[PDB]
Amino acid sequence: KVYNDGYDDDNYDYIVKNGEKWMDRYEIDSLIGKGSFGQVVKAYDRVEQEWVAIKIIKNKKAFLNQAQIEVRLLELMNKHDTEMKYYIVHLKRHFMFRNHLCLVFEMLSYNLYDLLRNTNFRGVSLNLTRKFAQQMCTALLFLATPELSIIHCDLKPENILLCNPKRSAIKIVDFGSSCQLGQRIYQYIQSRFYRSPEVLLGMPYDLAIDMWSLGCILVEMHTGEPLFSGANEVDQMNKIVEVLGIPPAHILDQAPKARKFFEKLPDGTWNLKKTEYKPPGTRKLHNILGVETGGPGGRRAGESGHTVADYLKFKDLILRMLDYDPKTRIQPYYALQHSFFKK
Ligand SMILES: CC(=O)Nc1nc2cc(O)ccc2s1
Repeated sequence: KVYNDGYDDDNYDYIVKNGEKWMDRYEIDSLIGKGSFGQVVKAYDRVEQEWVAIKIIKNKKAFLNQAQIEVRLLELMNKHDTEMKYYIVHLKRHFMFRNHLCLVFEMLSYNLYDLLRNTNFRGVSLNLTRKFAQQMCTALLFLATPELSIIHCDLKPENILLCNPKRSAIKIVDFGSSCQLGQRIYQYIQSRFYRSPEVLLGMPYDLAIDMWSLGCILVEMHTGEPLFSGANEVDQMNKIVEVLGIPPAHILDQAPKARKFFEKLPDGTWNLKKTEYKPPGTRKLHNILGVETGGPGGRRAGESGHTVADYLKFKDLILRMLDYDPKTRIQPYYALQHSFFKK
């Protein structure tokens, strides 16, 4: 057939042609990303004389209305004066072109998933991990701004991008999967490896779910492997319990999805209902991180800024980000005051 006068494919995406001239302004170079939303292209702005990333949304009502929500969250974000907003990807402008909504961003570099691939999944250093952590904590402090109160809701290595390949600066991308605070509309949220216990349990949730994901992300950036690599939801909770033990009963008594993972015994205590896992809380983060044995797999033995003390600081901060209780889970402001970041 012919879709959108031949500009679209049979899947509502714009057929990207390299070297195409848009509105006597944008020079399309090449595609750098893809997803259900549509496509992301690298291109040169002839007016501002700089490279830009252009997120071309699918020519369809559903994907259009989601991108419009993202536009309004990004435009609501750049109303604020603070310098913390530049840990979020900056939307420069947006427009309709051949029936696709196009969001124009600053051009960023590789994502943190690409970075882990570059290490052959052995992780980067604790020194670089700390700079990613301090920057993400500030990013989350900014999202916690009362007038924003934005839950990114899908934080993962893929959605954190380096500004530049020769620097440690990072920005968060993709606020099309946001679940902004308030009335609970969504329950199946967050990508599984980084999905919080309150989400797994079917419980109310808030901005604390992004801090959980960050805890997970940060350990992964130093080990090189995902911390809780569940193939399904049951396996995900089981991998969480391996490291952190059985979740507190006060939470499980309130959890609608309690019985998907756990069973309440005659004595009133909760247990794993069986379905190959280490016993509750015996896969220690102290040992996953290699606190006293020279880091993950001993690969950081003798590296500067990888002393036992440095590792205990990191461990502690991470354990505070993986508190089972979303109420006492460490908040952005206090995370930034942790001795892991203290000069
Ligand atoms: C799904 C999604 O929004 N992906 C995005 N990828 C990039 C890459 C950039 O360099 C700048 C902005 C964005 S947004």
